Amino acid sequence: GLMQFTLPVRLCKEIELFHFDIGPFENMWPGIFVYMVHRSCGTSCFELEKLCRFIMSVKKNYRRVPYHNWKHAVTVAHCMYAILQNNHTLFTDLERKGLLIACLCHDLDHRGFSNSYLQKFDHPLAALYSTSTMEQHHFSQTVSILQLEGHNIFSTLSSSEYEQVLEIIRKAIIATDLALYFGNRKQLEEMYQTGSLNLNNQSHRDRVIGLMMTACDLCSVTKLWPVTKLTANDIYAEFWAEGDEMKKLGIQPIPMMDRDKKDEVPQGQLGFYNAVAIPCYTTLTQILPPTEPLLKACRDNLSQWEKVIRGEE
Ligand SMILES: CNC(=O)c1cc2[nH]c(-c3ccccc3)nc2cc1NC(=O)c1nc(C)ccc1C
Ligand SMILES: [Mg+2]
Ligand SMILES: [Zn+2]
Repeated sequence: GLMQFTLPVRLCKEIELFHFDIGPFENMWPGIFVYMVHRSCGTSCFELEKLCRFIMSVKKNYRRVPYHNWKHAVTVAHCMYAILQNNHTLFTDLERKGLLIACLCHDLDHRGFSNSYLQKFDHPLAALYSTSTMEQHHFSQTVSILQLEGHNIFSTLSSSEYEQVLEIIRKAIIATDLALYFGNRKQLEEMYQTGSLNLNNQSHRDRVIGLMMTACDLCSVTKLWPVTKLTANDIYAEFWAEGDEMKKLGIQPIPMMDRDKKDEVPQGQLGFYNAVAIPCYTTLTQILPPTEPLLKACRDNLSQWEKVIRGEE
């Protein structure tokens, strides 16, 4: 009850900023996450005996892959933390509880391969869930860990509060399927421009929570340049690995994943910032003005990639 977590001063200050990096010390990430729940939700939201055992179970069910790892789960969780703290009064008690757990769980038991690669491999998980394949799996694995003796961090919720929080988490994890992002942003775009966006419309909060999740999951591109650049290596190490496995199934992989076309990479970063990253945080900024620092950071980094091409690094 009376046991706060307390970070070193530099972390105590930087963590509140959007562009904070959670650092190379694995053992401090659970403290960081727990810190963010207490400040975001209340000291009282979850039993600490139980939260700690849910954290360490989730930590274990992320694999040792180059990008889609435990450091991603906490990084994404942190960016939602920043969004929630800068939009204090826009979100229910339940949404703040469910959304931080969603982000920590959003990529559970990821193997470093796209939904596309699962379908062309004929992995079983592709037979079991035709669309948003990894994403239905991640939610699945989330409800597993919630149901281990001693891991139900929600058991003090009422029947119907519990039913709402599991429904928030599911939509949130499904919304991380980038394939559904493009359609979701467009609807939110029209709704904000035609003035029809209504945050008490539940189907509308859903859409907005969808965009938030996309923005947190892409937040790699919203860090200072040297974090963005070094993360790109991790992202591309999975992509080229999947390309290698595409080639083993006798398919030429798309250039994004072909290690032979590293040269074309800076240009592929341009298309990505232009087609996905910039729009995402633009639309987010319009709906949630306090999230403008993400948009600014993303633009600074688009500008760093333009330099990489122009020979200037
Ligand atoms: C949907 N589209 C994308 O995700 C994309 C497409 C690309 N095409 C090329 C490319 C390369 C060499 C030659 C031609 C083309 N690089 C690409 C990188 C991409 N994404 C990320 O970097 C990326 N993806 C996530 C989910 C989080 C962060 C990042 C930073
Ligand atoms: Mg994912
Ligand atoms: Zn992710």
